[PDB]
Amino acid sequence: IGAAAISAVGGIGVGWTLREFEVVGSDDPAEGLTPDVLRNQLSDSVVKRKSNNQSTMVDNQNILDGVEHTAYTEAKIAAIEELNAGSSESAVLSAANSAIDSYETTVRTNFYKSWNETVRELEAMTQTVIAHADVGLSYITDFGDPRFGNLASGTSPNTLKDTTVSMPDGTNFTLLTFRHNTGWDSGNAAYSVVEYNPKEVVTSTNSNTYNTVDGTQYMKFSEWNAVETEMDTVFQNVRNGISTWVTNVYGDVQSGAIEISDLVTPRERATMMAQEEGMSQAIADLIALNVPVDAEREATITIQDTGATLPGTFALTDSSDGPLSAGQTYDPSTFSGDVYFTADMSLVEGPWDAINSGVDGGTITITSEPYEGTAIEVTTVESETVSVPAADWTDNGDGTWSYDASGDLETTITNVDSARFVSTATETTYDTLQLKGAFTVDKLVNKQSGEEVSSTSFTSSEPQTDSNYITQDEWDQLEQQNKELIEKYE
Repeated sequence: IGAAAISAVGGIGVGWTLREFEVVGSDDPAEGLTPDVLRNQLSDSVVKRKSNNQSTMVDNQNILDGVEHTAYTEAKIAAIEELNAGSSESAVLSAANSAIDSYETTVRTNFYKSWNETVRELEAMTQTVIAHADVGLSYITDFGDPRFGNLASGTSPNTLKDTTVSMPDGTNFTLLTFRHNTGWDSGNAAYSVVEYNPKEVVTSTNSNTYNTVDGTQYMKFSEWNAVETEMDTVFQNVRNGISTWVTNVYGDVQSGAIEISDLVTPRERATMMAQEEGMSQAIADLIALNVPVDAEREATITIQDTGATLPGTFALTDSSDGPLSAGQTYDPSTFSGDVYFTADMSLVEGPWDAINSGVDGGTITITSEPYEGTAIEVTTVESETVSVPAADWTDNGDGTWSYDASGDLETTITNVDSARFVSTATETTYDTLQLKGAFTVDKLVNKQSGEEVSSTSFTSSEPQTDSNYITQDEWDQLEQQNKELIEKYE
């Protein structure tokens, strides 16, 4: 339940399941700061971190079956090479599991790296509050009972404990276990201590396994552990599945029957699209994870509550979420899987009806919060227009925002005729959103004929199982179906 400010979770965020992913760093506030400003900057950092974690690790749960697909592709190729060489069953499984080892290490390391950064940032934010001393710890570290009365001066209530994780490739990774203690002795009614990480909750006494900063709940164990337990399931299924696969394939599949030595895997295809521009990375990644996508059509969508309209291509994690027909309204909260929408964000536009009629001494007033990355284009009754980007709207704290257009308008005492919001993007900027709120499909444009079609048709390659990809045709179709999907977005 994110914002763009379209009901959807924006800036996805899925390459961490296919490549080494670099974490987003912390923002350090200035020494000479006001408590009101420090509190706003800390709240903004928490919102940004939560939004980043949602769009990457936390909210892409239904694409983890694609990780299983990627892991099967990679392990089976490694096994086929060994089978063709007339190797022992142990050597065949060794090559397949070494492929899973390296793939799991990358996915797990990326996931734990982003937790470590979240948890390191909180400690950096805590240290700032301790140093500024005009802001209380209860503002930045609230885990249920934020009473820091018995905590020593210059001491953090947090402890980042080093926890060794045994990576499948034989290496060790340092996962940071977050411990928080308000400072009271065991025996006091106020005693509050929490200790957890994405893997487990060590202790929770008069505590929440999530932090609350300016009404925002983040570092949720339930959210982080959900991805952790799903990751465990996926790599257990691949290893058990590849064992069953090799046991049933060893000896009967002739050495030389399948030749995949020069195969370009959907994973390899998407990683080459990262170093060479040509399409947005997330839809290339969603294709590599074998998520059903609609490449042939172009949907003009309109968000019910917002009023924003957008042209773009769909993606469903579950194709059984039925066809998305034009003229119909859909609520993604009812759906079995997730809806992804890839659109050119420079084309975001909609009507802004939450505006006061009067333009008094050049001042324009709006009755709703302006959306980030958009400008409200206000047209007066004298047929003059002023473009006001969200950052220029001054908050009155009355539930109203105002802007002084005395320097922009010729007639400063007038009335608003109409107002609309449009994107502030200078160029075509592609983005992949996970639609969370109700949307209506206005029209479906079939490329490159421009025809108006009634419904959508999603496509994906054959899902990998513990018994398939035995024939060369299954493998030939995998490379062919994938390379023509990438071509359709180029």
